[PDB]
Amino acid sequence: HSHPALTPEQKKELSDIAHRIVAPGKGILAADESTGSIAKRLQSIGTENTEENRRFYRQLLLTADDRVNPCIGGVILFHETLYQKADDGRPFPQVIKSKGGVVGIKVDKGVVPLAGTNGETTTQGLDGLSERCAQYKKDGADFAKWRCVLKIGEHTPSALAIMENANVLARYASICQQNGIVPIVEPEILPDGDHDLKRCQYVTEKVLAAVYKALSDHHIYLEGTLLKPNMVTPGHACTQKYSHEEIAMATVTALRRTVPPAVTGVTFLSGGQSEEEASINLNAINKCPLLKPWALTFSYGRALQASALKAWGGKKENLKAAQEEYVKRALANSLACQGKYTP
Amino acid sequence: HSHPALTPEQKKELSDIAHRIVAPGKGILAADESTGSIAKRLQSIGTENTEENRRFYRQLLLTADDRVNPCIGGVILFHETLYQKADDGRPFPQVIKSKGGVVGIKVDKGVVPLAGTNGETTTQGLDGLSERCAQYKKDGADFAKWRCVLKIGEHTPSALAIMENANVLARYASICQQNGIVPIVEPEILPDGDHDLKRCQYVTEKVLAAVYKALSDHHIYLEGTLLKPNMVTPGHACTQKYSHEEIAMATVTALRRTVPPAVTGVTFLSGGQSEEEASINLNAINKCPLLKPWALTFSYGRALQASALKAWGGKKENLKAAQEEYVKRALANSLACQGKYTP
Amino acid sequence: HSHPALTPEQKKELSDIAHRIVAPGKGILAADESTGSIAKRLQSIGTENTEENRRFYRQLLLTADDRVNPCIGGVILFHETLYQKADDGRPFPQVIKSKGGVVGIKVDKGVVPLAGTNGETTTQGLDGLSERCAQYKKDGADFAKWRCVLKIGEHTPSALAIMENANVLARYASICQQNGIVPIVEPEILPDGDHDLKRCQYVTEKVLAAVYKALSDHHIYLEGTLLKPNMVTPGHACTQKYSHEEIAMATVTALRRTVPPAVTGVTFLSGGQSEEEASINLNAINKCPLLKPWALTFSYGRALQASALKAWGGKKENLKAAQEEYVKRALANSLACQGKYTP
Amino acid sequence: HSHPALTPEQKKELSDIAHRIVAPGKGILAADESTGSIAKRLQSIGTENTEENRRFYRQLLLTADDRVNPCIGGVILFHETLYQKADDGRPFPQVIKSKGGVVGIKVDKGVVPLAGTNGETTTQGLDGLSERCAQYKKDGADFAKWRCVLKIGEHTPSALAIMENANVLARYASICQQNGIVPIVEPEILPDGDHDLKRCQYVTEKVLAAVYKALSDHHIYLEGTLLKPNMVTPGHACTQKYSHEEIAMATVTALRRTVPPAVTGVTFLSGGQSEEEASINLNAINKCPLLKPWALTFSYGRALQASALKAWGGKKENLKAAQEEYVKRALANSLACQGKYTP
Repeated sequence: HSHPALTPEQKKELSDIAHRIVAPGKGILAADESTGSIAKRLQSIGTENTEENRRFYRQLLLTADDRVNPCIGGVILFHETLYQKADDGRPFPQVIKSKGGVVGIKVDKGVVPLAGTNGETTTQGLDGLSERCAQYKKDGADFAKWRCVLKIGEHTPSALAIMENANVLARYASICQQNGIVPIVEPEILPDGDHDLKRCQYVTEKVLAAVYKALSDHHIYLEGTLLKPNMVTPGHACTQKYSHEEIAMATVTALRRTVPPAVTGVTFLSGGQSEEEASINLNAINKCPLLKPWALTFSYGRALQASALKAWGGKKENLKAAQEEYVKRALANSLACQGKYTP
Repeated sequence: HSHPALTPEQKKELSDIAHRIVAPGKGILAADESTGSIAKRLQSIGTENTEENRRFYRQLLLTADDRVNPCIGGVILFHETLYQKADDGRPFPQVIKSKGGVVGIKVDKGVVPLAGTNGETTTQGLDGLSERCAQYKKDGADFAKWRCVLKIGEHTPSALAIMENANVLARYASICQQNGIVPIVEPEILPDGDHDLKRCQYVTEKVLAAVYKALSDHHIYLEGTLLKPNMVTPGHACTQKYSHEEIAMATVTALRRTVPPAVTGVTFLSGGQSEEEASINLNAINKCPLLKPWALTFSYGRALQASALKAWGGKKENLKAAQEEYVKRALANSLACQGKYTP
Repeated sequence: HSHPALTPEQKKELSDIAHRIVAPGKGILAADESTGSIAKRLQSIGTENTEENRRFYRQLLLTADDRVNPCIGGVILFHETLYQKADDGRPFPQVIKSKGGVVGIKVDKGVVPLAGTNGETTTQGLDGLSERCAQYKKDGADFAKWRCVLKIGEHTPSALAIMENANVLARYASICQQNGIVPIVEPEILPDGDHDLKRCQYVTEKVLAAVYKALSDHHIYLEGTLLKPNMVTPGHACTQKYSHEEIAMATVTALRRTVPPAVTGVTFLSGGQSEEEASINLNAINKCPLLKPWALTFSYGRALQASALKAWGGKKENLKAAQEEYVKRALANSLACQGKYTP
Repeated sequence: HSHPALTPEQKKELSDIAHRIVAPGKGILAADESTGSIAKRLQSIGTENTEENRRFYRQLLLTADDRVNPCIGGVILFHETLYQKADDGRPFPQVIKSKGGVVGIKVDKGVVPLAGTNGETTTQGLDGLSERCAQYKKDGADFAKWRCVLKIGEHTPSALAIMENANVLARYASICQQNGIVPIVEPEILPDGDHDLKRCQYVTEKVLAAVYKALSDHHIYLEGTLLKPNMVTPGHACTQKYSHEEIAMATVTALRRTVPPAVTGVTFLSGGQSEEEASINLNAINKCPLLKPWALTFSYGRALQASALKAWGGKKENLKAAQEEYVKRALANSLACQGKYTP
């Protein structure tokens, strides 16, 4: 019958955390990058990838002034970032809490290939995820991120890939909710190929419907979850051009057809679009005439940090400059989150 | 890939019809009853079941005065009622349109047992449903009704029953949308047994999640559909008592966890509760603090017609009395639909 | 829990019927053809399609001499053929039983389009199928036929098409088994297009796995069922040529990977191949080195009747000639069924 | 479309390994007990659980004389056992190969609870399973074991538990097949509770059908897989008694209704029955009149080692006695595998 996956107290705590993450005007700073993922980001500047370099970069992102506080509602950290400290000895999770944000952790262990598929992948990281999530909860991490990657090809995403990603996302969400951590469901769809806005919307609708069916099957408390979907955008190789209004219409329509309103909020990912483009698209999404029952916030890695890194240059002389770039980009993204971004 | 099940014109027409059915302050009069279904209602008075008696009763329901126009946004008719005429010779569908309502038709052919299940049933009626729906469209019917019946037992509803009912509802919706008729999805759950509010909410969430996953799988245009679910209520044999606020909380919570906002509106069925109880529950649902992205209207068979039938008594002398009874009940249900019903 | 869909007596009767249909050396004569389906067959000669012409053709097929008896274990009849009589006043079902065969009936009501799919179709015929199957059981029909049509395209068959066809086949099987009639599951895959043997095998494996999962979900007694799949063959437009040994290998491999051994037998359909080609393919399948746990028989409409119809010419003078043609073709197909066909 | 999960060489190697494991007269010795799992076994004697004690016990199991060679076709080792050596310095995998057996490894990382279920669990171990399976392949392990635990309760196994266990088994099988390792699919159903033989058969059929549907969905090469299901037996608390012939009938019937013949063989697990009971049940299963298309062998942990461990007593003086006990038990189980076990 009905065996409560979560007690009312656990549901209340998860709802409180999720609503704090996507509180009005607040979004998510996705600062979770592995050693190799941030290696490409640091190599574009010319600065070598070291433990101290990573720590200083994340301190620069996290030690922003008071103007970032009402704009960043949560920060996703990598495993090693959760246990680093700021210059004053203050731990990074405590630095995030002191700014009013919610500490997050990337709990997925990357993608692995799916046999019999056209290069399609499923995400791993469920092994010992209960113990890991409990430890992260004791270490200040109140929500988790699990990046499930799907792409659009002539025969992709397949039924197997969508089902696998939805099932693994639901299992991750169940484990996180059992451990008191809000799971951010990310059925990210790669904007790779010549597929247009219509096919991206169709694929996003199918993927999100399967994801939420899997979440229902796993007894996931949707009020204690957040969604991190790809913006419904044409592929990078698509010749046809779409305005930000059309992209917003497609994204909001795809969300309204699949996502139940119980979801606390939808925190979009940039997904390979520029900082200004991501902010404008988020603003258009929040300005969409269609009624949007969720908090449509941002969870941006590149769209909040590309200019910050470029201004930083890897040297301490531009600490304040990179901080200012990141801060004003967070201001713009918060304005887009409230629908009041006018570039 | 993405093969459009409906052209943008068909989607626009379905959305227009669905929004007209559940326009603010308007609900649905479920006047659909087979010969045997209305036989029990007519036998409760002592009036014999004839073609003329059925015609006069449905004329009484349909030819109400002007105050019932802004309260009834749609009327579900039986097959024979769609082809009957009022006393002035004006056909019943045209009677409905002349009052601003939307003509509906019961297209399901009843429930049939599912083998290997504990008395569970699936609904038939898909044979020639395309031709039937096209004919109904030419005859004025703009939306269709398909009653899928589920119950709650110690091992019920099973995976087979939920899956089969969701699949048949999705097929019915696909056929209706292809024929230009708005499908009202009714995954009705019987309030039979001693199950409490919590288990009814759990079963409703599971059934609705499966139903909307099936609708997604069948490429159903959810903006051109309406939902007719059971109010989340304890079973008739349940000893524990629940307030109307608790029932509204459970119902709205179950809807928000499974129903996507793209659904034009949710038209509740009475499901064996009294007229006053149904109206109070609808009012409490529309007064629920949780944000409700859909038009929460009524689709009441007995909750709109029981008092009218008793007042009528089967004789022509109480025509005006039964008209006034039905009209005031529809006014109350419309007030509940807007959340302004104060008995 | 486990609610028996069938009593042990029902299971015993279904197993007895199914084993009688596919008894060693015996196959199925698929004489089931609607008025329009047989219209093209009769128009290839120039003979007008009348009730008497259809009756005489089916009598010619059914009134064969004693040499057809050990080769035809079952005959599928159309609805009107089940209620026609031979020249001597003997009803056609009784004519079939007098020859040791098992009377079958086409219970599906044709295919209907699936919305949102690339020309994919699902089969209807479930409305009142319980009453129809009971009546057929009283009229001598001991097994039923349900043709589900799938094709192979660049994006076809889709998940929706495979799932819906499997579900409708499982519902048909449940109804037939409840009514004491052995359901012949036919997830026929069209050999249309340029797809090769490998892709036909892949699609057949996927379709059959989904079909048998649906049969399990519907509590279908597989020992009281038969399978009527397409031979795994390259498409009609495929340029690459495959030997009969390769086709047999692919077909037997696809059956062994999906079909559980509980299935009484697999009765292949010709599916657009010539009579000699179908017989040679069946012989090669029964000569396949891989162990085959089921009775691999034939269920041929065109491959058993093409030459008989051509020799008949629509006139009574060639009655004996067409009878001999059909009889020798049945002998060849029985030899292929036992693996002893040497043309 | 059809993307080959495995090349024909990979399929040939997997089929060769699987057929070597379940070659006629040969079964599987399951020595895949973790430190805590074998702790209870060693505490039944009073011998402390040490690295040396575990090594000597597994050497005693593995270094048996020549007469045990044609009875054990494969040995499943724990992770630490795969890297231990015999007394003569010969590694345990090489000891297994020298006896004609196939080295196996337990790759699952135990069961974890499923939220919202009645104490139901899912199995973890997919993280880095590709690299682990590749390393095991380089270390001599040619097949892998993944124990998925299911139980029978008043509402258990649920749809979520069956679906998730089948999906994780399919993912494990895909990874193992990609790494050249034959996956032994074990959807073990606990014989706990008062459920009878009929309900165990029903649950086993449902679980196996879901498992093989998941294997089909994940493009698993079933010829390169083996099945390790529970013998269909009544629960431990069941009052009704069933004969060995009845248990064999139920088990073979459940296997024939769900397991496709492409599976190389079915290696039963003891599942809490005595050694003699397991051998008699295996003999009755292989003596079942129903045609069995697979090699019905044994994969016994307790049924092959319980009396051998008891005779060992934890001291070196009973090395020969315990080896003789294990050898004669393996001879009995091989005789049961060929159906020639007469106690």
